[PDB]
Amino acid sequence: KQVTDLRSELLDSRFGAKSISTIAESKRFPLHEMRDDVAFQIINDELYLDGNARQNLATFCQTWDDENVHKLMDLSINKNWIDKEEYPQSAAIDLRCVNMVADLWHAPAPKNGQAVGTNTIGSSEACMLGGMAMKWRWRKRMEAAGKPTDKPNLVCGPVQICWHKFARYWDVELREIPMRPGQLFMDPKRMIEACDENTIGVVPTFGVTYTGNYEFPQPLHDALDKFQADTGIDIDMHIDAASGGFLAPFVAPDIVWDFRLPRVKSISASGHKFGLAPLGCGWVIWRDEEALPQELVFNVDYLGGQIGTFAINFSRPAGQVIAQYYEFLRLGREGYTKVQNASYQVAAYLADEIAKLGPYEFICTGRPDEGIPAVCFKLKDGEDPGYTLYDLSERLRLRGWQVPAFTLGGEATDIVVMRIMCRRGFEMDFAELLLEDYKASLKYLSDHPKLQGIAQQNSFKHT
Amino acid sequence: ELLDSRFGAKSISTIAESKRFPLHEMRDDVAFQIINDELYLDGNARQNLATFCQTWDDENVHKLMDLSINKNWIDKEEYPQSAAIDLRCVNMVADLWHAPAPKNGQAVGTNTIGSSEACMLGGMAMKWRWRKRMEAAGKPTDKPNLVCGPVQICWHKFARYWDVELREIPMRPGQLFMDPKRMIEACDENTIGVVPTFGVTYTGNYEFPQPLHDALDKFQADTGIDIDMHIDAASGGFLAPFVAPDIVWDFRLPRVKSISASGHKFGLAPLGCGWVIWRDEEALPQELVFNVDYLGGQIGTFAINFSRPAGQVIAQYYEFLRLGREGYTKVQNASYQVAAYLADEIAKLGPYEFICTGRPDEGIPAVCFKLKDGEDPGYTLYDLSERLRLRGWQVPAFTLGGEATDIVVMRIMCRRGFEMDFAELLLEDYKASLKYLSDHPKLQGIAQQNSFKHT
Amino acid sequence: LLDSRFGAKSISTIAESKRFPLHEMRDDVAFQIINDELYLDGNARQNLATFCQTWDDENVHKLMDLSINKNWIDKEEYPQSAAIDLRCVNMVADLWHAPAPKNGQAVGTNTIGSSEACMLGGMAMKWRWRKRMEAAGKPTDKPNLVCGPVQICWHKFARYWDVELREIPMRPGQLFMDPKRMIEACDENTIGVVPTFGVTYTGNYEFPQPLHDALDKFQADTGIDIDMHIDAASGGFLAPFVAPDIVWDFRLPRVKSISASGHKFGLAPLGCGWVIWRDEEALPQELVFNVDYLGGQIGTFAINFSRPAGQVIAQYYEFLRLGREGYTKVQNASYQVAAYLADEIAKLGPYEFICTGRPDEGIPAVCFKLKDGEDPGYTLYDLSERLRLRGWQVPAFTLGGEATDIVVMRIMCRRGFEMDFAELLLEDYKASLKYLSDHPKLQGIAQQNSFKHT
Amino acid sequence: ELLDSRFGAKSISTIAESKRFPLHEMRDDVAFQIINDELYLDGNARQNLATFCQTWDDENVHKLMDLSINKNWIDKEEYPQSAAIDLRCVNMVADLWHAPAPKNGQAVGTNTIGSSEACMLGGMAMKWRWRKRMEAAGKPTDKPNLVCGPVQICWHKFARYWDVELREIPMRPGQLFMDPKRMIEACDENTIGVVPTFGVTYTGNYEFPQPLHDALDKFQADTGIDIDMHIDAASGGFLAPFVAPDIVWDFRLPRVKSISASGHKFGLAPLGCGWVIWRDEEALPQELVFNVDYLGGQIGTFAINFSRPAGQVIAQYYEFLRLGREGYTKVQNASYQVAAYLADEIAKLGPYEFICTGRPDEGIPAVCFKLKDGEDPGYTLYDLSERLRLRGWQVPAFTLGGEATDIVVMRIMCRRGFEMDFAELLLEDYKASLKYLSDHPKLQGIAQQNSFKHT
Repeated sequence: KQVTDLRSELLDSRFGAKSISTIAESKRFPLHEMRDDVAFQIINDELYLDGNARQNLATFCQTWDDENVHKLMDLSINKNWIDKEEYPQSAAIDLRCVNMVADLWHAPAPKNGQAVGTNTIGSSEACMLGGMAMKWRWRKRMEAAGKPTDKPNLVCGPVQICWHKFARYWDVELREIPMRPGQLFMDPKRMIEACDENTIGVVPTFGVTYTGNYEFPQPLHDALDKFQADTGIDIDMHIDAASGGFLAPFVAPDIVWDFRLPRVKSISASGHKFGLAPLGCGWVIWRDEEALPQELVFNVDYLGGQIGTFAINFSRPAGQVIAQYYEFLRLGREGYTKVQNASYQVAAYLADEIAKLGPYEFICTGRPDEGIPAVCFKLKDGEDPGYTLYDLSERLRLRGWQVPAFTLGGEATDIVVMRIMCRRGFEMDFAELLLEDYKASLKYLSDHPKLQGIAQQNSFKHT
Repeated sequence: ELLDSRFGAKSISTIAESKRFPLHEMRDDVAFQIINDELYLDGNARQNLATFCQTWDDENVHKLMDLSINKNWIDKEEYPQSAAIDLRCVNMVADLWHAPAPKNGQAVGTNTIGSSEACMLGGMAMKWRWRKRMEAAGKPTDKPNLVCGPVQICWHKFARYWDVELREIPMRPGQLFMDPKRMIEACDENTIGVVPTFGVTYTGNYEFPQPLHDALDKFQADTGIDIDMHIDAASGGFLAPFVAPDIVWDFRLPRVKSISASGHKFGLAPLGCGWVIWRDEEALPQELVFNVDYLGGQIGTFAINFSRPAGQVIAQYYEFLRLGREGYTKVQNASYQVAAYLADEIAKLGPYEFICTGRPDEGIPAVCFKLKDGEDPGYTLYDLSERLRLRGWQVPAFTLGGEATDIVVMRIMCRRGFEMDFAELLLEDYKASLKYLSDHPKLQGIAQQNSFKHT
Repeated sequence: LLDSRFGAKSISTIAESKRFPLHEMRDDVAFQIINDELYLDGNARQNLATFCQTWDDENVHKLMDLSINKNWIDKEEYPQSAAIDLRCVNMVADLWHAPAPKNGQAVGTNTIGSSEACMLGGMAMKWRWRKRMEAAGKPTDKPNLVCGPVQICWHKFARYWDVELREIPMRPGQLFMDPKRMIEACDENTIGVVPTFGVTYTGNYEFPQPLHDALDKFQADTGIDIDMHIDAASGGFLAPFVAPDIVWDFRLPRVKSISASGHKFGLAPLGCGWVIWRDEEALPQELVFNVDYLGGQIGTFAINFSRPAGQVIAQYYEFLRLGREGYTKVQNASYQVAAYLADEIAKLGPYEFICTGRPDEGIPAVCFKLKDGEDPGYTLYDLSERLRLRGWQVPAFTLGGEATDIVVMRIMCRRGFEMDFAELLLEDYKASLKYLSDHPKLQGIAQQNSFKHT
Repeated sequence: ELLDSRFGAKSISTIAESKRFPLHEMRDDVAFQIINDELYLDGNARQNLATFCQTWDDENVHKLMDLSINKNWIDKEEYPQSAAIDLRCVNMVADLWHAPAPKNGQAVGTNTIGSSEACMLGGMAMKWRWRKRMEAAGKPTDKPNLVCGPVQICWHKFARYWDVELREIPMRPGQLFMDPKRMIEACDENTIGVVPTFGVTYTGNYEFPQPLHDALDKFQADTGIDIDMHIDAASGGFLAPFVAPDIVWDFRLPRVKSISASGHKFGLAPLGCGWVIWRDEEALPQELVFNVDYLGGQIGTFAINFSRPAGQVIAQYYEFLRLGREGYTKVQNASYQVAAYLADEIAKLGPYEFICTGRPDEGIPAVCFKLKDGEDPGYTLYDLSERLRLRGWQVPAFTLGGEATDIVVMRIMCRRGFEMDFAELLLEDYKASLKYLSDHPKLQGIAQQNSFKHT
């Protein structure tokens, strides 16, 4: 016997109306119009299922929010970076940024008053551009010397994925010096071993994604000088400064990593990492006009003359440049120094406190002179404290944190590391919470020994 | 000693320093106002009739973009819903373009920042399919070529960056596009693909893939050489499927192995959104896809970029959901009505030859025209373009490439926002500009700089 | 020492967190410091344990924001807030079929939640019982309250007001207050019976009518005349809409008062509850307090005093924008989600259902246990843990009383938790099952009860 | 048919079927504007000088309140940070009030919705401590009394709702408060506690717990009866510790076992915030605390409410953080300067006798006065209160209680936002009021309704 009052169609409890599903028929282009504010609410509501990344300590990307950055981005939604005619002031702001970054990295003073360089969407585009230019300089040099150009290689260390894509996409052989116990990085000796007359260049990673440590270009530079004296082979560098390029110039200026080194022919870095810009910002600088083959530059006509671009992308919003510029303007060397120090302070504290808790061997402990604000550690060989770092990572996820555990590469294919990144916003008070969560996780694992060895999926390690 | 009248305080100049990294902090709200105030020197684009890119404003799109400022498109793990939404978009564009039903339920393809990246990906996929096919037949792979018409700059860049001989069929008077005969004359065993432009940038006319397709079938029958296509649908890819569905241009054509389009042109997305779809898994050589590790397994990506914000995807979604076929159809036809109306009206005002008149069966909502050969009305289209700027319009005048190198066209793009009432206003300023050039004959022949033509 | 957000000396909230701060700090830094730590709260969008409203409506944010300073108690300075509040009382009374008031105004009040509403109802019960014993010459020193598996607010009532709580225990095969066990616990000292019209722990209705029948028979057999307060915290904004023929409210002569939470299925934002009395006779006037103001005087029955009026105002917003028509659609949608989930979940493991999201039986909740003697190689605690890793809070906990060995999972379907979100839960549930099967060493590890109380 | 001029559509009255749950839906935005339009009829309280509750507006507070509309104070599990903030406030309020350092690191206390809930909790705890001891002695426990002065209505409610006999020492001419002598008269073995009011509602004056404390010591000396105190510091609790640190009224007195205060009065929090602190675990009977399971363990609450929003606590913390003792001292001094100034100027205008004059060592920022006995300046304070209403001011006149049922007083409350300039405007309006009453003598004696005195 009935007591209910029902309806015979699927309803939505937000809209008190027939249900609209993003999930059914999400495989065809929708047939009908729907009310705008309804489509908006539907999407806005699903977006709550994303993280906010505040407790994500795997990423390098910016995740703090400044209102002024919000407003600048919001005014710039239609400002086309590529369209100098319609947006001359965005163009001008972009050119300042290029000089500013050039200046920070010690680029030789231009003849014409403009540095050779370009904004990009990220390090990835910036690397291709650097890579391509490498390839082209090398092709010209070999052709001048009547030599075949069909077997180019590129020597590097535990590079970021962008170099694996460049090598693959541009038919360059990647001579990646493998990680091994006792030297996770591209040392002078193994570098020279991998070098020959087909080497388009060497790419040291100034802040290695996997661990946090700098590859130092100066000792590599010396080896390349000795290499030229010994063989006649003249090899240059591109520095992948994704992270370190907005760190060292502020907290460790004495590290000679940049255009101070003559062989350094170009540098890339990620504005949306330690540059402090919002997602979608990268930089690449060349030493001078000679470092950038004019064959790669496209000249387009516009009303005020014609402008030269070297870009993989074309039309795109100018807001990230505009916010980048904001960060440069509001902070300067003075403010960047303070802001990066804070992050280093955080990393260093975490390193010294985590050391107390477990049998750990450290690869990176957030020291300005060795790398980025990152903490990287593994278990001491032959030590079993009653979990793996995988298990501990999982425990930390149930407290809201994402602290990646993953394996190294090459000959260190069975070392499992934990990496913690300290970006803007993850302040001291948030690090104390992490610490408390870490201790509570250890107790839990100690009290629940059956949890050992169960977890074994690598967390996302790439950015 | 210099003061600023805004801040009632010592002057801070963006031009002083501007070449050195600044030394000192400054107050955040001052830096903000400084930059904001300088941004007023940019145009609004509302009156810029050169561009193809979205320049209208919708509060909801502003809201979604702002929500999304930190949403990392690559980071599937942290932003799984952004990821799920992207994947819906890939399926909806595939279906729009009649892609074959996928065995595993997910269409093959990707979001990109623009047509430019989407062209690079399509290009690379062409080059790899041809390479693999030739390697498997024991043949040299060092002389690849690409056959195309009056292509967008991305193809020139692709060719140079990836060492492919660009075989571009030149524009010539009468025939400002890639016709089958000249297409075939350029084709061979080293041809990695043909690239028709479904919406030629310079004119607004569609290159029709079908007759070209038939010519490739005959070419295969005659020589054994089996050449595929990638359609550059930067603009037409979000037009024809709504206002001219019977134009057979997309994955209905077997040889079409991939297609690209700009979500930030007629797809109605904000700047920073392009798409590329492949026919099926075979059309996309796995060697180009990179599999990263994350906690739910691994995802493969084919991208030139890496981290970037997910907002444009999310906005494009909003457009797809709020409009659907029915809404897109009304939205695109309204722009066609604008363009057709301007073609008609402009025609009455001087001695013009039309190349493109906003007809939906021929191209995109553009009006493209030149002065009738010989007829000298008392100005060039440069002059007219300068007059129009003084009244706030950007209506570009430029020369065609190739063998059409004497030809000076004016191109007007009709994009969302540029309604019937604004077209009327342009018409009024057009007339007033003509009146002035008549009253001031000395102006004739003075202006001679091409305006930006590429997007 | 340094802070990266402010590029300045660090100010820590955690350092001197125990003393009153000594010095001023810039207001906007103090704001950003707090705003940043609030990101560590959940948003609850994936929390399926709570009944409370967690969806967002721009109009409600505006009404609350306008109302931050409007004092609910000060009828004189906020007469319009007071008027709106009086309409609410009338409308809730009307929904629950209260006798038309002789004056024009129903006997009822807004509260902060069901907790306060309950205390008020229980106090009135206690007073009514006391008056009836005094007029009969009997002692009043050992009052008891007969109930089933009530919400904590009734244990709080019983303790704070010195009433013996005769809670009928949940048992296997009989989870609720049934008439027989209800009567076995009744006597001349029973101040009343409290059915729970939407049991917190499971989602099921305790049906007042059958209990009402037994209380009639009990008066017939013994002379002892016992009344009811219905705790309709959740059910009070469900049944009148999707199950109007369940006879649970003032249609039953013994139901002397009813309470509900506006901030559960009333759809109001946090900090809104309601209690209504049948008529003036049901509310002892000695409990009502008259305050003097310029327009005369009003009476309130409240444990709180000054507090903001926005919740009431937002509640009224929902009443006006929805009506019966709107509510019926809104609650219907929640039930459809719950029933779907129940059916789908039943296909994925060997489960026994206690609640399946059917509007004739209860609230939009799913509640289940593993079948007796059946071992799929995980416990509901385990599954709940895997679920937390995909972002959901799907609580598992034990039932009380003689059902204390019994572990259940309870899924609450509230506004915003729509069909698409439910499909995603289901994908996540499957994925969790699979992972549990691939990792059988996980079985039995997790053993902490999730928060079950609201 | 009936129309609405706002919507240009058929009229929707909120008054028509206002006694029935509405039948039908209406547009959301119309329902909002309808409600928003009615709310304009509420006062804004800025000219209301009767209330103690926050009426000023701070954007930062609005922003935190709006972020927190859904944060559940009781749900420590889902909102663990709101919880942490709450606990900090408890320790900070405990410290301010000199609570002995916690043996475990956490003070005994809780946020409440207001002083009201806080008084019940305090009242209950006194009841139980008293009960335990009398039950140890096998003594009857069915007649507990509570000894106090001119308490706020919450003590009347506590008394009634918990069957405690309220021994309120009446106000009488020259002694308007609880003194040691009359307090002691009312104490016996049934007294659960004494509640001094540290900021009397009706007058603003402090009841000083120290001389009362001495008397209780003597009482225990003389009779063996050991009586504790609960301080109702609704208003005083956030005034004295900053501007009169030397008044000993808090946990510095051994007998003070708990204290309550309103955050939303001089604590500066928005509406819906109170605090109660206990001296230590012993002052709070465990039987009153409820332990509730959750993931990270379990927490105990002593609360009358359960689910409710965390925003006011968050806002409270905001004020504690941005102000500190330094900032609070300035804020409260400011209010005192205004009260004192008004007392001084007002005494110049008529034959008044002041009960309170905004001295920080005597009471709260309030001015309280009556007409000098047997003096007739040609109006009653009721008459004056009416003239001031016509100028937008609510300045309540009401009769005192007990033996001063005869005295009519005017009381002015000076809270944050009522700055020196507004005090000047009230005075201007006060003088305008005296002038008019003078020019129209027939007004004398007409008005006779007490204004709301309670909060």
